[PDB]
This record gives sequence, C-alpha cells and structure tokens, in this order.
Amino acid sequence: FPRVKNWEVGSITYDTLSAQAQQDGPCTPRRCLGSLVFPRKLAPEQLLSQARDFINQYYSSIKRSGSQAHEQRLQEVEAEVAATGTYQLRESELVFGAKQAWRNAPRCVGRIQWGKLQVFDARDCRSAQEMFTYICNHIKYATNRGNLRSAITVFPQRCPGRGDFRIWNSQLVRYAGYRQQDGSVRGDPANVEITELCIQHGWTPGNGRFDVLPLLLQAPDEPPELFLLPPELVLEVPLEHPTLEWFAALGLRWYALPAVSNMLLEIGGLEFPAAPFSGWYMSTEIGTRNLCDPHRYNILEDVAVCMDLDTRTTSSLWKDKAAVEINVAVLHSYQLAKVTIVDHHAATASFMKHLENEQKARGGCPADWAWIVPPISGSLTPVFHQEMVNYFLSPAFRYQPDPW
Amino acid sequence: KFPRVKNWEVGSITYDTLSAQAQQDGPCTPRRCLGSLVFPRAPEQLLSQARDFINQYYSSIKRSGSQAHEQRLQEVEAEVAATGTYQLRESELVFGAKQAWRNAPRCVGRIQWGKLQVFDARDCRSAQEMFTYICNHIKYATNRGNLRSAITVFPQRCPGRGDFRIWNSQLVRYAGYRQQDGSVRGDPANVEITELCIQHGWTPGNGRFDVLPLLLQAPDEPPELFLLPPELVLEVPLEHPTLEWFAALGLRWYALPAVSNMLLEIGGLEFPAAPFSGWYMSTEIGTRNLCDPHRYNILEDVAVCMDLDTRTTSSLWKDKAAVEINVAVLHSYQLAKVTIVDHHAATASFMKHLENEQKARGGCPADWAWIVPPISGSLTPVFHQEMVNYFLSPAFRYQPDPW
Ligand code: HEM
Ligand code: HEM
Ligand SMILES: Cc1cc(N)nc2cc(-c3ccc(OCc4ccc(C#N)cc4)c(CN)c3)ccc12
Ligand SMILES: Cc1cc(N)nc2cc(-c3ccc(OCc4ccc(C#N)cc4)c(CN)c3)ccc12
Ligand SMILES: C[C@H](O)[C@H](O)[C@H]1CNc2nc(N)[nH]c(=O)c2N1
Ligand SMILES: C[C@H](O)[C@H](O)[C@H]1CNc2nc(N)[nH]c(=O)c2N1
Ligand SMILES: [Cl-]
Ligand SMILES: [Cl-]
Ligand SMILES: [Gd]
Ligand SMILES: [Zn+2]
Repeated sequence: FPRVKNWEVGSITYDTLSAQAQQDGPCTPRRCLGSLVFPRKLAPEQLLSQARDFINQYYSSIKRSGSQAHEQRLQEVEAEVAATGTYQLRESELVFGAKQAWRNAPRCVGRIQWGKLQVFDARDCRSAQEMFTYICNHIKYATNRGNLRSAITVFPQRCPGRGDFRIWNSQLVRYAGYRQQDGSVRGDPANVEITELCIQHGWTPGNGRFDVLPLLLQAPDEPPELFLLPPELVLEVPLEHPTLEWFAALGLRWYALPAVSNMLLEIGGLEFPAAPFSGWYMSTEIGTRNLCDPHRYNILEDVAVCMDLDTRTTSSLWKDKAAVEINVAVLHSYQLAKVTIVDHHAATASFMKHLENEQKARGGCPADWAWIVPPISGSLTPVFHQEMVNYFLSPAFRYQPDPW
Repeated sequence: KFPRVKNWEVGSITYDTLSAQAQQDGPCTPRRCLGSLVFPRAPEQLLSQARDFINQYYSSIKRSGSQAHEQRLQEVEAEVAATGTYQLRESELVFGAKQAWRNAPRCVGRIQWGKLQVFDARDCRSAQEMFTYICNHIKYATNRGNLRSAITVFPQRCPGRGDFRIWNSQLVRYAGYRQQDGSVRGDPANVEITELCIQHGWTPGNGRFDVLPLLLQAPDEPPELFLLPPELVLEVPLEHPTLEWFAALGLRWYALPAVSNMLLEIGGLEFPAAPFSGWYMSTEIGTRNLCDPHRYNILEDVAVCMDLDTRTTSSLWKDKAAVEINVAVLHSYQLAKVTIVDHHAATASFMKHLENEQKARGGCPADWAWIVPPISGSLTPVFHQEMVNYFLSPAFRYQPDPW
C-alpha cells in the first residue's frame, strides 16, 4: 500500500484503492514512462469476468449487495452472454458506468463534479443522420446559452462482426488548419489532417484562422459523411482584455464547449467507440496550451510585441508576462460573455477536496500528476505539493486508433 | 523493445536504448506509477558493481579490453578478497564524480557535467580538517560571484570506522526558529537542524536570514559545531527594477547552492560526505524558496503591496506576484554580479543536453516532474518532451539523516 505525502501540510495517507488496479500501465521497476502521452500502444470468457465485476460494484453503490435483484441480475448477464456472446446494460447501469469512467479518469482535474453528469442513451442509433441529430441535441443541451452542463451521449456498442460507430473529429468543435506554400499553417496546426480529410470528402474550405470544422460521422460499414454544424449552435467568445485596449484588435476568439469525441468508453467489458462527452473549460487550456503552445496558435511573442516587452532577453521574463495577460483576457472575456469557465487556482483547489472525498469513500484516487498540475504557475497551486498514484480502474475512457 | 519517446513541439521521435542498462529498480510497477514521489528509494555484489564501473572508466579512456583494463579488474577483486573493499585511483574518482552528475535524473543543469572541479579530501582526518576543506570549497566555488561547479569528496565508508557526515542539508542555509504563535521565523525547512545547532552550543539569532553554523561529524565522534567566516558567505539583497518598495521588504538570498547531505556511490563504494555545488536557477529562489506556502510564503504580502485584487482567484494575482518576485531575483543577482540562470535559458540548454546524450549513449535518464520549472511550465521546451526516468550508477542518492 503506497504511502503518499502532501509536502505543504505534512499529512500522510495510504492508497489502498491502487491494489485493485487491473489493466496494467506502462512503467516497470527499471524505468518510469509516466510522462508519455500515449502509453506503449493502443473466447468471450473474459467478458463474463469484467461484466460480473461491474455488476458487483453497481449493486455495491446502491447498498443492495447481498440477496434480492442483485442475485438476479448476475444470471441475466450469464444467460444473455451464453445465448449471444455479448450482453446489454440496463439504462441505470449505463448511467452509473459513465459516471465511474469519469470518476476514474486519472488525467481529469474536474472530477469533483463527477456525480452531476447528463447521460443521453443513443444505443438505438442506426444512422449517420441520426448521429448528427443526437450530436446537435447534445451540443444544444450542454451549451445551454453559456450556462454549461456536463453531458455524454452513448452510441451503440461494438459488436462481433460489422463495424463501429465513430466520430472522425477529435472534438465536436474544432478550428480548421490550412497549409500553404511555406508549409506554415493558417488556423489551428493541430487540425491540419482532419481539415485535409474534410476537404477531400466534399467540404468547401474557408477564410482564415477560426473556421469551425464540419463533422465527419461514420455509421457502421458505410463510409463517413460530412455534416455542417449550424452556426447558431456553436457558441463562441471573442477575446478582449480588461485594460489592454488593443488586444481585441488581434482578432482572437475561442469556442465555448470542449467536447472530446474520439475516446472509447468501456463498461463491464463492453466497448463504446463513439461516446462524446463534454464539460467546461479550465482557462489555461485555452490561454496557455491552445493559444501559446509553439505548435498551436503560438501567439505569445505577438502579444509581447504589443505590450512593448523586452523580447531581446529571456531573463526579462517576457514570455511569462505575456502568458499571464493572455489568461487574464480569457477569463475576462468568458465572464463578460457569461460563458462558464474555471481558473486553474479554483480548479486545483476543488481537486484537492475531491482527493479528500475519494480517500474517505474509496481509499484513494488514481491521479496523473503531470496532467493535474497546470501548465502555468504549477507550484503556486496546491496539487503540485501532493504526491499522487497513477493506475487504471474500469469503467474507463481509453484512447483508441483513429479510423484510418 | 526500447521505449519510444516523442517531442510534441517538433514532432521528432527517439528510442532510449540506455534505459535497458538501468542498474537498479525504482518504485513503479505495471500496476501503478509512483513517479511523483519525492523519496522513491556483500562481497560478490560489491564486485559486480566494481567491475561495471571499471568497464565504464576504461571505455571512456578508449582502452576497453586492453591489459591495463584486465589488470585493474584483477587488482580490484584481489583487493576486495583481502580487505573486503578497494580504493579508487584519482582519475577513476574524477571520472566517477562527473558520471554521477551526468546520471542525476532531476538535474536540469547537466549540460555542464564535464566542467566539474573535483577536490580529493579522502585523506581527511578529523572534523577540524573537514572544516578547512569545506571552507576552501566555498571560496573556490563562489569565486567572488563568478561561480564554478565543484565537489569535495571525503573518505569512503569503511568497515571498522563510522562515517564522515555533514549534518546540514546545504553548506549555506538560513535558520528557522519556532515562535510564540507556533509560527516559524526564518526558513521553516530548517527548523530541525536549527534546533540541533542550538543544543550543540550555538547562540541563536532572531532574524529571518541568519546563516547557520556547520555540524560536522568525524567517524565515531559526536558532531562538532563550526561557524562560517562571514566573508566566505556571499549574499545578494533583493530589489526590483521598477517596484522601489520591494527593497524595503529586506529580502536576501545566498550566492552558493551547495548540497551537503547526499551520498555519492561509485563502483560499489559509498561516500556519505561529498558536498557539491553549482549555481542557482532563478525559480528555485523566486518560486520555491520564497513563495512555497511552507517556506518563506511571501506571495500574498507582495501581491497586496502590488495593489492586486486578492479577493478572487480569477484576477490571477498569484501568477502576477510570482512573476515579479522572479524578476527581482534575476535583476538582483545580475546587479550584484553573481551567476544565475533563468528557467528559459536553463531548459533550452537541457534540451541540447538531451540531444548530446542521445548521440553519446542512446538516451538520458530524466524526471519530467523535476525538469519542468515550477512556473511557466509549458512555455519551456522540456514540457513538450517525453522523458524516461531510471537509475544509473555512478549516482547521487538520498540517505537517512544522521540523527
Ligand atoms: C466539468 C468540468 C471539467 C473540467 C474543468 C475538466 C478538466 C480537464 C482537464 C484540464 C483535462 C486535461 C487537459 C488536457 O488534456 O489537455 C481533462 C482531461 C480529461 N477529462 Fe475532464 N474536465 C471536465 C469534465 C469532464 C467530463 C464531463 C468528462 C467525461 C464524462 C471528463 C473526462 C476527462 C478525461 C477522460 C480526461 C483525460 C482525457 C485524455 O486522456 O485524453 N472531464 N479534464
Ligand atoms: C551548474 C549549475 C547547476 C544548475 C543550474 C543545477 C540545477 C538544478 C536544479 C534546478 C535542480 C532541481 C532543484 C530542486 O531539487 O528543487 C537540480 C537537482 C540536482 N542537481 Fe543540479 N544544477 C547545477 C549543478 C549541479 C552539480 C555541480 C551537481 C553535482 C555534481 C548537481 C547535481 C544535482 C542533483 C543530484 C540533483 C538532484 C537533487 C535531488 O534529487 O534532491 N547539479 N539541479
Ligand atoms: C471534458 C473536458 C473538459 C476540458 N476543459 N478539457 C478536456 C480535455 C480533454 C483532453 C484530453 C487530452 C488532450 O490532449 C492530448 C494531447 C497531449 C499533448 C499535446 C501536446 N503537445 C496535445 C494534446 C486534450 C487536449 N486539451 C484534452 C478531455 C476532456 C476535457
Ligand atoms: C547542485 C545544485 C544546483 C542548484 N542550482 N540547485 C540544486 C538543488 C538541489 C536540490 C535538491 C532537492 C531539493 O529539495 C527536495 C524537495 C522536494 C520537495 C519539497 C517540498 N515541498 C522540498 C524539497 C532542493 C530544493 N531546491 C534542491 C540539489 C543540487 C542543486
Ligand atoms: C510530453 C508530455 O507528456 C506532454 O507535454 C503532456 C504533459 N502534461 C500535460 N498536461 C495536460 N493537462 N495536457 C497535456 O496535453 C499534457 N501534455
Ligand atoms: C509532490 C511533488 O512530487 C513535489 O512537490 C516535487 C514536484 N517537482 C519538483 N521539482 C523540482 N525541481 N523540485 C522539487 O522540489 C519538486 N517537488
Ligand atoms: Cl481544447
Ligand atoms: Cl535551495
Ligand atoms: Gd515604480
Ligand atoms: Zn512511473
């Protein structure tokens, strides 16, 4: 049982939940790969073991473990698989499993909210046009005029024989990235490839650096078809600064809803390769990663020029001063627009309280330090001084190969 | 089957073949990663470490498999058979000290690993001689502000005799005093060593920046108290180039970071006293030592004087105050003409170290959580570099406090 110290308070806890982590991570006694973004690489007898496990923790979570319908639900799963090789989740098990998958996500700093999750059951979806209607409903419900609400939409599970539902976009809302003669990119350089695909599947490209991409939605077996997001459904935020009057003239903007649409959801042995989920943004994701990463919009030095900062020498800390003002502008602009957002100080403090809840409720909490600590002001937040244990619990969100 | 490592800023991939030679076992398993923990933790096993280190030394002098190489191997095992231990040649010790620095996964300063002055104090005889050696190390390394990396190696661990130990965790530290209020005056990290110095006869001060005396332990001896001559301890008073009230806080720091409580392991031999020093990266002082809530904890004070709105976290008052403290540190050390490197220049030089080491050895052990600076992490290039953490020998290791 790992001993875990918080160096700011001196307090000690033991992570007993880690002894139950099954699916094995990438580290060995000889070498730690904790910093790798993608670890390593990406007979129904095994299905029964994972299903009986998940049914057991479902009935634990509602007290009713021991006698009664709990004893009953285990047999239906056995009879279901013994008759079909797979099985079906009850609506309530689906809801419980999606909340656990979020609760178990070691890289997510927002898990204090894990019990408030809207789950749309789309397991009877059978069309790409139908997928588009589900996604538009999700977007409308989650955005909610700027008062964002967490939500996931669960499309039908993978089945032996005949293909998967899949969203080819990495998020429901993304900006296009266009190459040109110098190979440099206008727009978002993270999205050049999916942009290239959208064009080669019919899309007419656009103007500049904040064009919302179309959706590439794949029904089983039939190839992907393009869908155009209606502009009144995609809420965006123009970026301005509360005292730097010229900042607005930079023409920056970001979108309201972060909706990851390329991860696979696994529950009780079943795998849902299309299950897009959404919450709301932490400001450093936009202001520090999306706008300031050198391989993203890379705007830092443009802002420093406008601030008249001494870009001639690293030790003026011009990078650091410009980054702070970009995050100030993000927080200001999202508040003015009355769109939900959370700063990295508020977010990390809630994660600490979540660690305390989880210690009492489960005896630990899988956490990935490198992703929990924010990309600016790391040691100014309380999670920097908290040791953390990283491991894999199921239900889970897992990465998966792209559909190409 | 060597780990594949990606840089996300540039898109480049490498393989760390060196990790396959990892000579000890860290704390992670395939069940759970413990990479974020601060402390992760005879004759025949002495001989395998010894042979391995001799092989490394003869490789570096491009003389592997020669008869001098085999002669040294044979002499070592003969000497272990006769005495239970063996003695390093002076050139082996210089090589091994440098390799220990080169192998330190948490050091971002390793581009400099070949420029290390090695002082051989293995003849040291008492605490009084140990003090003289330490004083000359401080004088040499400080060099009136133009700092030079150095290490002083005191006698090895030996069956029959106790260890030489420096009880202080650094050669220069500020006292921490418990108070009436249960608070600490000075540096709260140094409360324990401060209490030990007093109870060994030190008359304390009562300031926030009182330099501590040294407690030096000779084999089988209680530790003995030694005062550093003040003209040896170079300090930098802190000011800010455009916040004139910052000088009135009366903040100071010392020029020389000289870590003194780690064990140096070379070829199975252990040196429990081997203090080493380089020069500061400005965030160690400005963000960790001054702003950590369990250290001097000045961040709120400074933000209030800066007239920031500290009522809400969304004003980012902590990030703004922290940036200006780090500016004060850089400006103050540069004004005093004391060597200092900022976290952007340091992380850029480390990326060049990784490239050099990929060519020389096929990899580089690195602890991402310690290499990435404590502010402005993703503004530096190391943030976007995947890294592989593992233990090579020669090495610097943590060791239990001698009390
Ligand atoms: C409600 C507010 C939320 C906040 C503030 C939040 C915050 C974050 C942040 C900052 C990250 C890492 C940033 C990055 O990957 O670049 C992250 C990752 C993640 N989030 Fe959350 N999140 C929220 C809601 C949710 C919801 C509703 C779900 C799922 C139902 C979720 C599941 C995940 C997962 C699985 C990851 C890791 C994803 C991966 O490894 O690719 N989060 N979150
Ligand atoms: C020359 C300039 C140097 C710089 C800028 C530098 C920088 C750093 C930094 C920023 C750290 C992490 C600090 C922390 O623990 O908070 C570190 C750790 C370390 N450095 Fe270096 N260093 C330098 C020289 C040296 C030398 C000369 C040695 C040994 C010969 C050395 C060995 C180590 C070791 C062993 C650690 C890890 C300490 C630990 O794990 O607790 N460094 N260094
Ligand atoms: C619900 C929710 C809210 C929110 N607010 N955020 C989220 C972020 C993720 C998430 C995971 C991995 C990512 O990315 C992988 C990656 C790793 C390294 C680089 C680099 N260099 C680039 C991308 C990115 C992109 N933020 C997001 C998932 C859900 C989120
Ligand atoms: C040669 C050299 C140059 C330089 N420029 N710097 C160095 C810094 C260290 C070093 C190691 C551990 C530390 O601390 C370990 C620790 C972990 C967690 C907490 C907490 N909370 C506190 C301390 C701290 C503190 N700087 C420094 C060692 C050598 C250095
Ligand atoms: C190389 C490194 O693993 C990579 O930059 C990681 C580090 N930490 C991160 N942390 C968050 N929140 N998001 C990220 O994409 C990353 N990327
Ligand atoms: C809890 C956490 O492991 C601890 O605070 C670490 C994180 N990274 C660090 N990185 C450096 N350079 N120095 C440190 O002391 C620490 N402390
Ligand atoms: Cl994003
Ligand atoms: Cl220090
Ligand atoms: Gd001024
Ligand atoms: Zn690990």
